[PDB]
Amino acid sequence: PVPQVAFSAALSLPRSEPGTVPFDRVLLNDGGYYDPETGVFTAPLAGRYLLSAVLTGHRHEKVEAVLSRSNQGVARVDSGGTLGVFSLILPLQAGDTVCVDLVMGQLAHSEEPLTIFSGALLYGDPELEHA
Amino acid sequence: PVPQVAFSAALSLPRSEPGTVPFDRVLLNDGGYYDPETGVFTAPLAGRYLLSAVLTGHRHEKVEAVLSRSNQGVARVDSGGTLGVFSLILPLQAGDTVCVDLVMGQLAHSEEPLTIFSGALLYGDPELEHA
Amino acid sequence: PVPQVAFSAALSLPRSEPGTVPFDRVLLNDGGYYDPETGVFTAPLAGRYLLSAVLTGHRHEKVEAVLSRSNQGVARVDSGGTLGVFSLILPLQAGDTVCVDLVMGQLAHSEEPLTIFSGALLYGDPELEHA
Repeated sequence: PVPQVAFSAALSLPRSEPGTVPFDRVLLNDGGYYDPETGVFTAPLAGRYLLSAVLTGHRHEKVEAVLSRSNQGVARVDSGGTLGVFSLILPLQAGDTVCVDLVMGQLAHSEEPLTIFSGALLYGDPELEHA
Repeated sequence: PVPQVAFSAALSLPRSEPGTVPFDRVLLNDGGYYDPETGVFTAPLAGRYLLSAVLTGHRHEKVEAVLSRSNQGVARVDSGGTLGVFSLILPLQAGDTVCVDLVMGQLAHSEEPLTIFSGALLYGDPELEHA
Repeated sequence: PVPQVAFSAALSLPRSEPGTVPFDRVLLNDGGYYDPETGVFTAPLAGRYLLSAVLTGHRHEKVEAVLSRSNQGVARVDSGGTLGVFSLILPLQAGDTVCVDLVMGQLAHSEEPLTIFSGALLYGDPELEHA
């Protein structure tokens, strides 16, 4: 079968938000899949996909680690402003769920950054079962 | 049909140029397609291609926006040293033409940077017509 | 035929190492292929692949240049902390070998960085012989 899925959201809101940031630029994103507000990504994709996150500079400090499914830790979108760090590929399980942790010190300053999350299907695995 | 096209030019000229910068490294680029001097890209590709631009840091200021076809604005190779910004995907029309605007303030300094422009065919769309 | 190869190693070693750095996170890498300790990449792949190296900032200086096969020089993983620089494509020969040169000054500082080396097979060439 061919699942033909792509997803890509962009953010360009005008000024100061009342809270957590949504997305208004559906650039291609037929099913929705990953809710980017809570970051709860259900991939049914089950092939090799091409992933690209946009990292906000924030030289002011604070450690950002996007938790990865099956192991915890495993910062794949890693920024230091059993466990491995990877950028290009994607050991993601079918139906499993990634979650962003943004809590690494409480003596911080208030700031709201802007984030772009693209992610397009490259290869859907075609059965690949032998006996 | 299979159009089997790739294009990728590179720049490694020795020193100070008399004007606008050409390309001597045809890395793979059978037809030529995009003239990178005037930046006039005719894509007959008409499927999904994988685009990667190389962004020169230039912290000194000046806003750089590569104009996109069909809408104007639409900075896809965006650097802030109807309208959306995208990096991974490519809504490009068949036969349409992209152009680089490099004019955002006239009280600037003279500098000549070096730029690498790759772009390879991933998927040619195979008819995809039903009735 | 279907060559079905992917390769990607990751590094998350705990602290201060006695020399050149190996890899403990085989994330997907069935044959192994490229030993990144000695940097001796044997591609039998013979196809167009998408390779991406992670560049350590190192603002302190020192010229980094990864030698490319068939020409010498030709820095493909280029960082300025007949010869061309390319990021996306790969004019690489079957069975030939790329090597990192890390020697551009002797009056420097001692440092150890951590490096992640991904590289995934996009297209295996399917004969493409006519007469």
